Amino acid sequence: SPRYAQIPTFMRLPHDPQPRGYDVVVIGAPYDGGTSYRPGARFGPQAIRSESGLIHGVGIDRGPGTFDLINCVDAGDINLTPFDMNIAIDTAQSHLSGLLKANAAFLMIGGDHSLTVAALRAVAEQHGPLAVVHLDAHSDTNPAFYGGRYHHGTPFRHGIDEKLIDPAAMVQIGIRGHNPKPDSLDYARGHGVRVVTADEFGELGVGGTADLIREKVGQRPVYVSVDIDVVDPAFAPGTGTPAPGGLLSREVLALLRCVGDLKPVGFDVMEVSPLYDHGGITSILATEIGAELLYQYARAH
Amino acid sequence: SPRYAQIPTFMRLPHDPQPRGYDVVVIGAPYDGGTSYRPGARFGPQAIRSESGLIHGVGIDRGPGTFDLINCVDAGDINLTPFDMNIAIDTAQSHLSGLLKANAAFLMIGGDHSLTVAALRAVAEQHGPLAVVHLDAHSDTNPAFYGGRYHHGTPFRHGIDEKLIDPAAMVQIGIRGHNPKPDSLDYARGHGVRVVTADEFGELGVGGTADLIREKVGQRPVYVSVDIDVVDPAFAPGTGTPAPGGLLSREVLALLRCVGDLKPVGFDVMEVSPLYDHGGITSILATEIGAELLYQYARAH
Amino acid sequence: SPRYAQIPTFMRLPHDPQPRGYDVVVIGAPYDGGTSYRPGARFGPQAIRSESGLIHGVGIDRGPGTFDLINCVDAGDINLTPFDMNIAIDTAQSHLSGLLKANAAFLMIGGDHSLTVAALRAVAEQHGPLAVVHLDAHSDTNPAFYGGRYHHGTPFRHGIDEKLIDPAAMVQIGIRGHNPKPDSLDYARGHGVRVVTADEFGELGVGGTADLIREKVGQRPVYVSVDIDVVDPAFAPGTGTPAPGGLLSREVLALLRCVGDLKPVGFDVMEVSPLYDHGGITSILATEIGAELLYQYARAH
Amino acid sequence: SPRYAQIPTFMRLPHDPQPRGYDVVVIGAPYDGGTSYRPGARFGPQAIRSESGLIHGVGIDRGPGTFDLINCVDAGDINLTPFDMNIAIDTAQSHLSGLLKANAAFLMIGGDHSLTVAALRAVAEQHGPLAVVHLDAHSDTNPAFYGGRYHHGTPFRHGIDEKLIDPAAMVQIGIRGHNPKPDSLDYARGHGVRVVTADEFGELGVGGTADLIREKVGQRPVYVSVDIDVVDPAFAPGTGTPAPGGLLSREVLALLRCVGDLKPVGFDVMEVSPLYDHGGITSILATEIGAELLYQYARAH
Amino acid sequence: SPRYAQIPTFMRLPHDPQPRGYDVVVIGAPYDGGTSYRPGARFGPQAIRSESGLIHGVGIDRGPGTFDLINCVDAGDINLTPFDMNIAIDTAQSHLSGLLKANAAFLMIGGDHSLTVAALRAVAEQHGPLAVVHLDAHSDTNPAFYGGRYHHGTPFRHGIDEKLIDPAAMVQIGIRGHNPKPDSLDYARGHGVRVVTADEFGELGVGGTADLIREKVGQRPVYVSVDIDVVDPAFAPGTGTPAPGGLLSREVLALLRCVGDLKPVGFDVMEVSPLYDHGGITSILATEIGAELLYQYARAH
Amino acid sequence: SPRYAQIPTFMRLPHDPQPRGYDVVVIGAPYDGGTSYRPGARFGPQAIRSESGLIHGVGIDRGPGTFDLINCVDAGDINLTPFDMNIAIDTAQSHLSGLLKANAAFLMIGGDHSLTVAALRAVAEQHGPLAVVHLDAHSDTNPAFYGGRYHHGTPFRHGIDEKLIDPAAMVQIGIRGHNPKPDSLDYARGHGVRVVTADEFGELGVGGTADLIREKVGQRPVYVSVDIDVVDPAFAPGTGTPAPGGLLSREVLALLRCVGDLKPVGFDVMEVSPLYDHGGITSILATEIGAELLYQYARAH
Ligand SMILES: [Mn+2]
Ligand SMILES: [Mn+2]
Ligand SMILES: [Mn+2]
Ligand SMILES: [Mn+2]
Ligand SMILES: [Mn+2]
Ligand SMILES: [Mn+2]
Ligand SMILES: [Mn+2]
Ligand SMILES: [Mn+2]
Ligand SMILES: [Mn+2]
Ligand SMILES: [Mn+2]
Ligand SMILES: [Mn+2]
Ligand SMILES: [Mn+2]
Repeated sequence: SPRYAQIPTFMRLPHDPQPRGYDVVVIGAPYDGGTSYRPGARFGPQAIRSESGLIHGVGIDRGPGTFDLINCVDAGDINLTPFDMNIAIDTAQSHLSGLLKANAAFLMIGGDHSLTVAALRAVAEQHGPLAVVHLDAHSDTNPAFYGGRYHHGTPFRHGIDEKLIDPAAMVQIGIRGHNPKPDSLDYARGHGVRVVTADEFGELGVGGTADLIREKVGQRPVYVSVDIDVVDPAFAPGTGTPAPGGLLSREVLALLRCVGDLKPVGFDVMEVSPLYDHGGITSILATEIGAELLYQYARAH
Repeated sequence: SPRYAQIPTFMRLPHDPQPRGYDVVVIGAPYDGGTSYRPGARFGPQAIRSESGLIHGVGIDRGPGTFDLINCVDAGDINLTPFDMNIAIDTAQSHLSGLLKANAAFLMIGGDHSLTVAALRAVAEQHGPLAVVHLDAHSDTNPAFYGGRYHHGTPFRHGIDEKLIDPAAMVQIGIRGHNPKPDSLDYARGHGVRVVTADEFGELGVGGTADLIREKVGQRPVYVSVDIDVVDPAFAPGTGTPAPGGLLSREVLALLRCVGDLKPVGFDVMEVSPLYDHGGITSILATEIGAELLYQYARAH
Repeated sequence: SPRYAQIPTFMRLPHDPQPRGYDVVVIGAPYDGGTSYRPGARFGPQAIRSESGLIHGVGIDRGPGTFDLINCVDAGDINLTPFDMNIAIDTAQSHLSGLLKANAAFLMIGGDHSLTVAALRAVAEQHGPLAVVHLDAHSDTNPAFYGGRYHHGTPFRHGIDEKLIDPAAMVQIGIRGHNPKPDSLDYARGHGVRVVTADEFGELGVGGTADLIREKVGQRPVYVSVDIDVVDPAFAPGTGTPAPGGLLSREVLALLRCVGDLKPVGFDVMEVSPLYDHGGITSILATEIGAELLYQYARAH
Repeated sequence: SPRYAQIPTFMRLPHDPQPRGYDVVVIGAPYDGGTSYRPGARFGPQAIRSESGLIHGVGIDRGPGTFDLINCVDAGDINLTPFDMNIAIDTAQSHLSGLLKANAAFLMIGGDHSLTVAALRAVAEQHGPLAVVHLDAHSDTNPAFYGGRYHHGTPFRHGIDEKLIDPAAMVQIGIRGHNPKPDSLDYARGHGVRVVTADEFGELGVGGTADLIREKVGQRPVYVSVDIDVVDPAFAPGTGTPAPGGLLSREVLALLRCVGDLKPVGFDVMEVSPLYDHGGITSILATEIGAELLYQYARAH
Repeated sequence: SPRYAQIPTFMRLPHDPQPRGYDVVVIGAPYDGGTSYRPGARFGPQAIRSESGLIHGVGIDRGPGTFDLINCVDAGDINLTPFDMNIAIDTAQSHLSGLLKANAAFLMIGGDHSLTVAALRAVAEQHGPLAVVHLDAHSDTNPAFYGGRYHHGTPFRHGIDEKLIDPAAMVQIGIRGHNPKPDSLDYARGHGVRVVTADEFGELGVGGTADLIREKVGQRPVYVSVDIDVVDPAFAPGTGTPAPGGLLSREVLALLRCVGDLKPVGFDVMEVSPLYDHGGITSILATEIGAELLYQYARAH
Repeated sequence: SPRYAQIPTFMRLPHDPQPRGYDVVVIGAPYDGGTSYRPGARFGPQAIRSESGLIHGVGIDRGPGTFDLINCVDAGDINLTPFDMNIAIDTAQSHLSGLLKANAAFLMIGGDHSLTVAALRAVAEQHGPLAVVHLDAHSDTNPAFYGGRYHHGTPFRHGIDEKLIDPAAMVQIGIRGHNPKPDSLDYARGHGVRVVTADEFGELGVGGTADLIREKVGQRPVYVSVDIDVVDPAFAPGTGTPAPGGLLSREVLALLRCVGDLKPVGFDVMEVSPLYDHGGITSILATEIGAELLYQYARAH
């Protein structure tokens, strides 16, 4: 049976709009109301599902395969309105919380990074202050404002302010490019957030960074949020705010292997904007990233 | 609830892999093993479903809307192998026949036009020799050959040879471009098939051609097969064998309105090849064509 | 001096962010917060300006050329936020009103059609109830709702409700496809709006429709709003909600010639979404449409 | 044998870099040194050859097929430098003249329209003042200037000035858009050139225009020059200077049928710029146009 | 003479459909009947030839240039049917064997990787059991099946089973992603095939892997088969089954330098699918890879 | 205020066609008359400006931000004719010299690399023989010829011949691929130019190469010329002559940091050809490169 046949689900997992009893639920968040530049992330879930036919759960020289170790399912998407930022975030929180009431954790395949604040609220409600591993070209700890409380640059600002995240246990890797202001990282650092710029990542290497993550996160429940623009635009051209000089696909995938040494309670892959993608390579990468996280979840439990 | 949200089905119809009791079942045939030039029609069903979110059943100044008049469903796709032409055609016939055992008719959204021979066999088995309305830039009545019994240029040749079609009640509109040989249409015409070239269509007009169809088809059970390349490449660039100087989108959609004055027992929309499409306009058109046929089915019954 | 050289302005007109004393000001509205399906119209103004280098004011066998008859300028764009629908509409109204305080009229090159409610408010404030010529594939007279008061399907609903438009003097041409509900046009018609579907347009022809417009509009001050999706997706693939079976580019351009026989007090060209465009043909067409309106403005005065 | 197999030649004709004894030689002119806006026409010959696999010489209900009536061949390309306008034009003239020394006529598949002056010089040298049928969205009778003697807007200006063309026997169809100056057509008309704008073409129709051509050309040796941008950008997006509101593909192809009633001594299809093409539909159309001209040549002799 | 001028051949080499006496013949295999996901590799030969204009034989600081050291030619393509897998493979074998009867070796630029079994049969027939250097993201040693004996995942399975390859002298580099089953590599390894995953390649480095190849291949006649998907999708997006986290272009090109220390008797570059390519960079890379192999052939002899 | 709003200028800097008193003026050179293969670089300035909205002057953990340290402005473009190579180069020289008469230095965002000879003449006229840091995949020190005195392969040949450059103080990094002749680098090396091939760059590393630059350039006034094709086609597909196996985006950006330790008197970023770009990633990279140079200029002064 061809992998491009049949209605597309993430990695061809079974479909269940009202999942109950699974370890990890894959949930789509087709929304880009938080994008400040290029929109289009609302089609991310659809594109990612479409290309995921090429990725299975069986790695290489790994065990029996992710899906034989844990029970996963594709719960469809959250009905997020494209007309009201505040309403969409609340709907997201509500939906994500609902999932956690009957399932261990979820993997959000979405639109812009702003939606992560909803995930953090839902996950923190069930585990308490969370440790965070954030892969992004941008810090996403910028101030909100009137008529723009949830732009995709505020997710982790809210997380820290709302005590959803324990800054002393948060590490963001890949920061590069330009800050909106010269003292934009003072906030995150002042709160104890460990910032690893793309430059330092190059000095530390994958192993070095992996050790740093393990040391800063420990065994606290951790949320892994991945902004697709963390990798260089060459590997992920389909995104809203590309930033030249990013990580290689293999570097990111290799790094994520350390997640298996932690206690992940949730993750997401955001900012995929299909329209700007070339040959669907961004969606395919996004899929591979999701697959690696799902497998690491299994290894960790 | 946004139309781009949730797993995509044709026109967002309910999904049921084993449909029973419906008037018309939408079935995908993701296969391009019959394409002689550009492949890719295997992704047609997926692309068409994806863009169909923009098309509803409620026309304009029409009745209550197609889906309140008849019961339709998206039965997913036929598992067609991309490795063996003969096996795929048989699988298609078997699957399509299965659908007719518990449902009135089907609408095949597929890959290349070769698959239509399987539909004709399935439909003819339940209604006897069929009347045919074929929209295509090519006659598709060419000879088969060893190692290529079912290339997309043979569907209606088999239909006539196998007595699945009553040539005296077959009309193909839109023929233009180039025949493989100077006497290529002698076969169809010798059998009594009415050929209306794109040129003559221009002289007859939509109404004139509609009258011709009604007169040649009468009230016999009719199968309506539409090759997307019937319209000019400008309106449908996403197809395997484009042919300049074709019909306008509106001309084809207007023409299909006459189907409501007949007794349709099945139809298909083939040759959509997404990779060559621009802005998804081909898939969107293909969707609109399917919607018009579904509505005409309702009007006819 | 090459037309692709120098910072791009609409039709290479002079730039003046705070214009005063001109006949017609070209103003960009880079916003798509009202789009219900495909976003991207926020880049419309930029793309349209970019490709406008190919279009001059000198027609063919026309007079001395549009720009020697009237004084026009490119006023840049309105700073429209992508984070709040209500705030963007108010900012648009305010900015457009500002322009009318020192200039005769404006030509809004924008994002989604929802922004037209802001233009109608600004224009109506200076001329009173307006006559309207609306070219669109959709009526855009649908009900608003909580958390979505200004989706691009509500502009003319608000116009009528707010008494900004005199329905008895409004004509919309090109309607086709699907209404959200079977009784969706009852509203517009009940108010006396003349609806000319793409089908009727075909029967009436350009001349017939032009006479109808002149008769229904008279000499009342008229606002001409053009949704790029009025033309078939083949001619304008770069738009948010394509609708197959639309008008030909030449048909729309020819029709707009009748504007010179009226008293235009404003116009706009909306819904151009560059990302879905092919070869920039949509932006080029949008430019030509704007040029024709500017010229007709001159002819009318 | 698949049509996409083997090194590509125009319509899969035999290849012969030094042809002798043929009726019509297909020659490529990969050059865009004359383009004033979008470059890229230098790849036109290559793209056109590539897609020509879909077009044969056997029409529909026509005779035995073009290639059984006349002997044609693909002579490869003229080595045209992209660094010097004047040198390229001379090289073109020299090469084209060489072809005519041993073959009846040629079909130039090229780059920008400026190259036609070289063809006119070569053909006029063997037949004397020529009658001309020019299909273009622009008159191409603009003044040359220092450092730009051969921009693609000067071909027919030179033709008339150099007495290569008999203006009283020249007809250009499709003119639309914008003239560089309000009295830009005075030159052509003053010389007796019959200008049929896209607008008038609509009034005259294909038949009416065909009669006009026959009447104005008579039996004088005629050169048929076709600028691909004569058709609307929707049908030919792959060109340097698109002009909205153009002819339909079928209109142009139908019109060219009248060439068979004349005495054609040469023709060309110019301005195809592949990079801006969508789905290769422009190259495919260009191919079909060349095929129709080749067939009409045969019919005329 | 511009490199984009004249009918395109691989690296602008002379053309000869029936070559005799050359060292290396470049032969195209326009076929994708073995692709299991995205088709399109049938256009690989054409696209690769088209872009090869940018690559010459003269390296940098290398000797006199590849083409002055050995005699190469472009033999056109093998007429491979797109309708029957088994017939195409036999035709390929027959054609490739024919070439070896009068020429030293060949470089197959093709479609999907399944075609390599035909090359292995032809080469093994003249040299006996072969040593193999296989660059691919997938092992291609999967089981065949009824109605799919030659899908692109079976080439090296057949090679070993048919004794065309000496597994103890086979090395495949770049394996990554997902195996169809958790014990999928047991077969290759059980036969003594050295598998170097993309991960291990990173540890070994180019030099380390080069030493490993030299040691495992020795001086036995070796066939070098390169699947374009061995490099990360960012460098080669135009392929049927992309696999994130692949090698860098420079890594692969640098690695291939070790071929000059072996005794190459044949090579191929497969899976290039132009439709999914961006800016032709995949075809350009494929060309550069072919050039490096040709040069290494010369160095080795 | 959205960054995609308002007429686009490089990095949203103020616009001033006749700048006076600034430290660095950003000037566009929309010209590709020197391209030998793919044209299109004439749209480079426009595309780069368009995407530059994403890049600010405020780096990360850097000082107050580039634009608070120095005064920069976007001077628009040089009116370069696309019809005459020699005239365009002279116009460029004249315009660039004019800028230097009232501003410290300029950053040329242009078309093909041939234009750099004009910049070198203008800069050398005010500083004397210049030291040069050239990043390119090609040496660009090839011989000129009649009818092609300024093809993009001659810039640095002229620079040395005309004594505008002090070869003993010139370093070009990234050379790879193919030389037109086996002894093509003898010229540059014979003059004392330090050539660092992409291969050697890999051995030296960023730091090693940075030291080499500092040592070979010293404190002499230096011109930094960057050909976008220096990075692998994966990172910069939008260019005229791609060369596989190039540098990573981060490698080039990191390397340019050493410019701050020198005395830069001018720089340029050339060969960006938008049409071949994917997701605008080439233009975005080009922007980032320009930003880094501007910042390093500030650091150096
Ligand atoms: Mn983010
Ligand atoms: Mn980010
Ligand atoms: Mn067909
Ligand atoms: Mn067809
Ligand atoms: Mn609208
Ligand atoms: Mn609309
Ligand atoms: Mn022309
Ligand atoms: Mn023209
Ligand atoms: Mn393979
Ligand atoms: Mn592979
Ligand atoms: Mn260069
Ligand atoms: Mn270069």
